[PDB]
Amino acid sequence: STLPDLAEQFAPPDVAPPLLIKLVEAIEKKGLECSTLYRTQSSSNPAELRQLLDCLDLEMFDVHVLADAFKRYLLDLPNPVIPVAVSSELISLAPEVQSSEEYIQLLKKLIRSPSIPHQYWLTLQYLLKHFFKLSQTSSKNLLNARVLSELFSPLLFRFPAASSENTEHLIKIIEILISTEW
Amino acid sequence: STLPDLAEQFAPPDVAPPLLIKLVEAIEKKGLECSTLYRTQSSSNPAELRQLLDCLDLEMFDVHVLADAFKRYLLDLPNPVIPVAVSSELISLAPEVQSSEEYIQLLKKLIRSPSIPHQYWLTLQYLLKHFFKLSQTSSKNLLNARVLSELFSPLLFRFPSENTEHLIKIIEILISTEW
Repeated sequence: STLPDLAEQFAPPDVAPPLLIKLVEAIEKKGLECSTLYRTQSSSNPAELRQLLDCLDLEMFDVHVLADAFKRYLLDLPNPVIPVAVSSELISLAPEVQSSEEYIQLLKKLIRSPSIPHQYWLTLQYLLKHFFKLSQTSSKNLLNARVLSELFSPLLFRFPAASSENTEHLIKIIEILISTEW
Repeated sequence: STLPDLAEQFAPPDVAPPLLIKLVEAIEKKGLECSTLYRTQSSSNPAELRQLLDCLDLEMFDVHVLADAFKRYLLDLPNPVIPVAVSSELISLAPEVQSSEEYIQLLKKLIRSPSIPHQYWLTLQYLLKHFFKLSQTSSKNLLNARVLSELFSPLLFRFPSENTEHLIKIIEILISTEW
């Protein structure tokens, strides 16, 4: 709620918000092989999770609380990781643009826009690297790139839009961007 | 011009872009009493000045080159220190609003908007503090708040006159009241 804009939480040469780095690193240390990571609700309500995003070493918390605070963080950003300026344009694309490569090309062009601080694209890259690392231990945590896209795309885009071949295309590019991180 | 956005050059808790801090501190050390500071074209062309901003100690440079790089920096920012949305609103209120105190109240409200990264207001505050320090030795450098406003308002607002006079007056007053 009081979470500052991504552009105010860090700046190059740093690669991601320091709070998001703590969350991701704690979650990867404690939950990389957890087969319900990001798929089960913890006991804590949003007000308790928000308390966590201010105050301690995060490795001290239950991994399912960290996973919920991670989702809480993405929801409480004043503007989503993928700004609506970008989402609005991607949703407007015609059926004749069928190439996932084209959607990805446009996402990168728009999000790298000078009207959008570089921090947004940097944060997304950091998240994609996290999702890719999780998908590499899928034999144990059961997380592939597509499931991760379906779980987190609504948090990254924060867009209420009726499910179309457009919304399916947003989910698909996130899927592709996770798979092709390395 | 590869100069990054103000919001990409630093973030809280830092108070201003590190490159702008280096420029300001060097200029204040070498030119605080210079009767022509910021009013003389130096020898260098824009490409040479950009080399200096795309990088070792700035005190090694001629003060008139530093002053030109300072202006070059403000000109090369992808977005001006005072965003165009803010300038556009202040200009459209020009005939109907005549009060200086109201314009100042509005500039602060608009630039502090949540849609505008905090770095812009922080940079403007840093610049105003520099301009005020210069005006304290105006008897020697001839830079008072009015002259400083006329020189730098077009760079801060990025406007090539008439509706502008209210903008210039805002900066003048903001320089004067740094306390």
